[PDB]
Amino acid sequence: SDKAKRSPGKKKKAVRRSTSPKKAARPRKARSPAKKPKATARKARKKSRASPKKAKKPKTVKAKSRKASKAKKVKRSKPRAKSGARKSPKKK
DNA sequence: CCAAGGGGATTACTCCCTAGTCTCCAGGCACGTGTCACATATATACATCCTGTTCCAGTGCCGGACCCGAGCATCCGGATCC
Repeated sequence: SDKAKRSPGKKKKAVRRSTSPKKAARPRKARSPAKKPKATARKARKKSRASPKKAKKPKTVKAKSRKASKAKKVKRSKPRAKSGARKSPKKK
């Protein structure tokens, strides 16, 4: 009895906690794209058509533009997910 | 080969008798050094005084060992691109 949920279960394809990606897919459904079960960052709502080597530098620019308080909140928040990632698998 | 006694001899202290020479034998002199004298100088037993360093405390500091945590890198977990 370390964790009774184990809903992903891995096998080569899963979703991280199935909730934060769901929390990101909710704006997908609410806004114009209304995508099938795929979930990503915010900038895709502005431009659904994106590509790697190009859809990441604006995130770094935004991080530079924002403040140290926001950066610290970012470092602090998801450590909850760091703690929770060991519950269901129970190990590595 | 020496100790005792055989006779025979010049010396050297000893008598005789005089006399002139260092030495006892005492009333007086003004000296010589062994003792005396007040303190010296000499060697010794106490009380532990007071100083300034030089004999030491408290903590008037915080030196090493072991487990964590900051941000930029690469693996991996995830968007979705032909």
